[PDB]
Amino acid sequence: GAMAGSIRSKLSAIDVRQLGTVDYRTAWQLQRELADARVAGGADTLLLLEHPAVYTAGRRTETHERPIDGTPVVDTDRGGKITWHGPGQLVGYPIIGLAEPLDVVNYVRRLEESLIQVCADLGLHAGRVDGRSGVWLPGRPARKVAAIGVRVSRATTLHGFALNCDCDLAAFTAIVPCGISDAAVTSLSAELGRTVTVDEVRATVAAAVCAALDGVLP
Ligand SMILES: *[C@@H](CCCCCCC)CC(=O)O
Repeated sequence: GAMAGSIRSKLSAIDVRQLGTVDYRTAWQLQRELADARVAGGADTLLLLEHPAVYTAGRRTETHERPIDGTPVVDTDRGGKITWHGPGQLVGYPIIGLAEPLDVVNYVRRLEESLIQVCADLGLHAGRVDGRSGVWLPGRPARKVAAIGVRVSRATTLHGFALNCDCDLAAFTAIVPCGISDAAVTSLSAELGRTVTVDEVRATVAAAVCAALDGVLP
Protein backbone atom coordinates (compact mmCIF):
# COMPACT_ATOMS: atom_id res chain seq x y z
CA GLY A 1 0.00 0.00 0.00
CA ALA A 2 0.83 3.66 0.07
CA MET A 3 3.24 3.27 2.93
CA ALA A 4 5.24 0.44 1.43
CA GLY A 5 8.37 1.00 -0.58
CA SER A 6 10.54 4.09 -0.46
CA ILE A 7 9.72 7.74 -1.08
CA ARG A 8 13.42 8.55 -1.46
CA SER A 9 15.39 9.09 -4.64
CA LYS A 10 18.59 7.53 -3.20
CA LEU A 11 18.94 4.61 -0.87
CA SER A 12 21.91 5.61 1.23
CA ALA A 13 21.95 5.84 5.00
CA ILE A 14 20.40 8.99 6.42
CA ASP A 15 22.77 11.11 8.43
CA VAL A 16 21.06 11.59 11.77
CA ARG A 17 22.26 14.64 13.67
CA GLN A 18 21.20 14.83 17.29
CA LEU A 19 21.64 18.54 17.95
CA GLY A 20 20.99 20.48 21.11
CA THR A 21 19.06 23.72 21.50
CA VAL A 22 19.34 25.69 18.23
CA ASP A 23 17.84 29.07 17.45
CA TYR A 24 15.07 28.89 14.87
CA ARG A 25 16.85 31.00 12.27
CA THR A 26 20.17 29.26 12.70
CA ALA A 27 18.51 25.90 12.18
CA TRP A 28 16.62 27.22 9.13
CA GLN A 29 19.90 28.34 7.59
CA LEU A 30 21.40 24.90 8.22
CA GLN A 31 18.38 23.22 6.65
CA ARG A 32 18.89 25.26 3.49
CA GLU A 33 22.64 24.53 3.41
CA LEU A 34 21.93 20.79 3.79
CA ALA A 35 19.25 20.83 1.15
CA ASP A 36 21.65 22.44 -1.34
CA ALA A 37 24.25 19.84 -0.42
CA ARG A 38 21.73 17.09 -1.06
CA VAL A 39 20.84 18.48 -4.48
CA ALA A 40 24.63 18.58 -5.20
CA GLY A 41 24.69 14.81 -4.61
CA GLY A 42 25.25 14.67 -0.82
CA ALA A 43 23.53 12.76 1.98
CA ASP A 44 19.99 12.77 3.19
CA THR A 45 19.94 14.24 6.70
CA LEU A 46 17.70 14.19 9.73
CA LEU A 47 18.17 17.01 12.22
CA LEU A 48 16.70 16.46 15.70
CA LEU A 49 16.82 19.46 18.01
CA GLU A 50 15.00 21.77 20.35
CA HIS A 51 14.31 25.45 19.64
CA PRO A 52 14.21 28.29 22.15
CA ALA A 53 10.62 29.49 22.57
CA VAL A 54 9.30 30.87 19.30
CA TYR A 55 6.07 31.25 17.35
CA THR A 56 6.33 30.63 13.64
CA ALA A 57 3.80 31.34 10.92
CA GLY A 58 3.56 29.94 7.44
CA ARG A 59 2.20 32.12 4.67
CA ARG A 60 -1.38 30.90 5.16
CA THR A 61 -1.53 32.17 8.77
CA GLU A 62 -4.35 34.64 9.25
CA THR A 63 -4.09 37.75 11.38
CA HIS A 64 -6.57 36.64 14.02
CA GLU A 65 -4.68 33.38 14.58
CA ARG A 66 -1.62 35.26 15.83
CA PRO A 67 -0.84 35.61 19.52
CA ILE A 68 -3.58 37.34 21.51
CA ASP A 69 -0.85 38.93 23.62
CA GLY A 70 1.10 40.43 20.72
CA THR A 71 4.08 38.10 21.04
CA PRO A 72 6.25 38.39 17.92
CA VAL A 73 6.11 35.66 15.31
CA VAL A 74 8.70 34.46 12.81
CA ASP A 75 7.36 34.19 9.27
CA THR A 76 8.53 30.97 7.71
CA ASP A 77 8.21 29.11 4.36
CA ARG A 78 6.94 25.74 5.56
CA GLY A 79 3.40 24.64 4.93
CA GLY A 80 0.78 25.28 7.55
CA LYS A 81 -0.38 28.22 9.68
CA ILE A 82 0.93 29.18 13.13
CA THR A 83 2.61 26.99 15.72
CA TRP A 84 4.95 27.20 18.70
CA HIS A 85 8.28 25.57 19.39
CA GLY A 86 10.16 25.62 22.66
CA PRO A 87 11.94 23.64 25.37
CA GLY A 88 10.57 20.15 25.76
CA GLN A 89 9.40 19.78 22.15
CA LEU A 90 11.46 17.62 19.83
CA VAL A 91 11.74 19.22 16.39
CA GLY A 92 12.75 17.09 13.46
CA TYR A 93 13.92 18.40 10.12
CA PRO A 94 14.28 15.61 7.54
CA ILE A 95 16.24 17.03 4.58
CA ILE A 96 15.53 14.23 2.13
CA GLY A 97 15.70 13.81 -1.62
CA LEU A 98 12.32 12.58 -2.80
CA ALA A 99 11.62 10.56 -5.88
CA GLU A 100 9.93 12.35 -8.73
CA PRO A 101 7.15 12.81 -9.68
CA LEU A 102 6.54 14.12 -6.21
CA ASP A 103 4.01 12.77 -3.76
CA VAL A 104 4.18 15.27 -0.92
CA VAL A 105 1.08 13.98 0.79
CA ASN A 106 2.65 10.54 1.02
CA TYR A 107 5.80 12.08 2.52
CA VAL A 108 3.68 13.82 5.18
CA ARG A 109 1.84 10.57 5.80
CA ARG A 110 5.15 8.77 6.41
CA LEU A 111 6.20 11.41 8.96
CA GLU A 112 2.82 10.95 10.66
CA GLU A 113 3.29 7.18 10.67
CA SER A 114 6.71 7.49 12.23
CA LEU A 115 5.33 9.54 15.13
CA ILE A 116 2.27 7.32 15.52
CA GLN A 117 4.71 4.41 15.99
CA VAL A 118 6.74 6.34 18.56
CA CYS A 119 3.53 6.93 20.48
CA ALA A 120 2.47 3.29 20.11
CA ASP A 121 5.82 2.13 21.42
CA LEU A 122 5.12 4.13 24.60
CA GLY A 123 1.74 2.40 24.98
CA LEU A 124 -0.34 5.30 23.54
CA HIS A 125 -3.01 4.97 20.88
CA ALA A 126 -2.60 7.83 18.45
CA GLY A 127 -3.48 8.34 14.82
CA ARG A 128 -4.66 10.70 12.17
CA VAL A 129 -7.56 13.09 11.77
CA ASP A 130 -8.06 13.42 8.02
CA GLY A 131 -7.41 16.94 6.70
CA ARG A 132 -5.57 17.98 9.93
CA SER A 133 -1.96 16.82 9.47
CA GLY A 134 -0.09 15.61 12.48
CA VAL A 135 -0.65 13.09 15.17
CA TRP A 136 -3.75 13.06 17.36
CA LEU A 137 -5.20 11.24 20.32
CA PRO A 138 -8.93 10.66 20.02
CA GLY A 139 -11.29 12.55 22.24
CA ARG A 140 -13.76 15.34 22.51
CA PRO A 141 -11.75 17.50 22.04
CA ALA A 142 -9.21 15.64 19.98
CA ARG A 143 -5.67 16.23 21.28
CA LYS A 144 -2.73 16.98 18.98
CA VAL A 145 0.62 15.64 20.19
CA ALA A 146 2.71 16.36 17.07
CA ALA A 147 2.57 18.90 14.29
CA ILE A 148 3.84 18.68 10.74
CA GLY A 149 4.76 21.48 8.34
CA VAL A 150 7.00 20.81 5.39
CA ARG A 151 8.02 22.24 2.03
CA VAL A 152 9.65 20.53 -0.97
CA SER A 153 12.04 22.51 -3.17
CA ARG A 154 14.16 21.02 -5.98
CA ALA A 155 12.78 17.58 -4.99
CA THR A 156 14.29 17.98 -1.49
CA THR A 157 12.39 18.30 1.74
CA LEU A 158 12.60 21.18 4.20
CA HIS A 159 11.07 21.75 7.62
CA GLY A 160 9.46 18.76 9.29
CA PHE A 161 7.69 17.91 12.48
CA ALA A 162 7.47 18.78 16.16
CA LEU A 163 6.63 16.28 18.89
CA ASN A 164 5.45 17.66 22.23
CA CYS A 165 7.33 15.76 24.97
CA ASP A 166 7.42 17.73 28.26
CA CYS A 167 6.97 21.24 26.99
CA ASP A 168 4.72 23.73 28.74
CA LEU A 169 1.56 23.82 26.59
CA ALA A 170 0.44 27.24 27.72
CA ALA A 171 1.97 28.93 24.61
CA PHE A 172 -0.58 27.17 22.46
CA THR A 173 -3.47 28.91 24.25
CA ALA A 174 -2.52 32.32 22.86
CA ILE A 175 -2.81 31.25 19.21
CA VAL A 176 -5.17 29.36 16.93
CA PRO A 177 -2.74 26.48 16.34
CA CYS A 178 -2.60 25.33 12.72
CA GLY A 179 -5.90 27.06 12.07
CA ILE A 180 -7.76 24.75 14.47
CA SER A 181 -10.14 26.36 17.02
CA ASP A 182 -12.14 23.30 18.11
CA ALA A 183 -9.45 20.99 19.46
CA ALA A 184 -6.58 20.85 21.91
CA VAL A 185 -2.79 20.39 22.05
CA THR A 186 -1.21 17.76 24.27
CA SER A 187 2.21 16.24 25.05
CA LEU A 188 3.56 12.79 25.70
CA SER A 189 3.95 13.77 29.35
CA ALA A 190 0.36 14.89 29.71
CA GLU A 191 -0.93 11.71 28.04
CA LEU A 192 1.31 9.36 30.10
CA GLY A 193 1.05 11.13 33.49
CA ARG A 194 4.81 11.35 33.92
CA THR A 195 7.66 13.42 32.54
CA VAL A 196 8.69 12.19 29.12
CA THR A 197 11.70 14.16 27.99
CA VAL A 198 12.98 14.96 24.54
CA ASP A 199 16.17 13.08 25.24
CA GLU A 200 14.25 9.88 26.13
CA VAL A 201 12.63 9.72 22.71
CA ARG A 202 15.40 11.07 20.41
CA ALA A 203 16.73 7.72 19.35
CA THR A 204 13.38 6.08 18.75
CA VAL A 205 12.13 9.06 16.76
CA ALA A 206 15.23 8.93 14.55
CA ALA A 207 14.78 5.21 13.97
CA ALA A 208 11.11 5.53 13.20
CA VAL A 209 11.54 8.36 10.70
CA CYS A 210 14.33 6.57 8.86
CA ALA A 211 12.26 3.35 8.71
CA ALA A 212 9.10 5.13 7.53
CA LEU A 213 10.86 6.81 4.64
CA ASP A 214 11.94 3.43 3.23
CA GLY A 215 8.72 1.52 4.03
CA VAL A 216 10.05 -0.65 6.83
CA LEU A 217 8.25 0.49 9.95
CA PRO A 218 7.22 -2.49 12.07
C1 LIG B 1 0.19 24.17 11.46
C2 LIG B 1 1.65 24.41 11.53
C3 LIG B 1 2.47 23.28 12.10
C4 LIG B 1 3.97 23.45 11.78
C5 LIG B 1 4.87 22.41 12.41
C6 LIG B 1 6.29 22.61 12.02
C7 LIG B 1 7.24 21.52 12.51
C8 LIG B 1 8.65 21.76 12.19
C9 LIG B 1 -0.19 23.15 10.41
C10 LIG B 1 -1.41 23.54 9.59
O1 LIG B 1 -1.81 24.70 9.48
O2 LIG B 1 -1.94 22.54 9.06
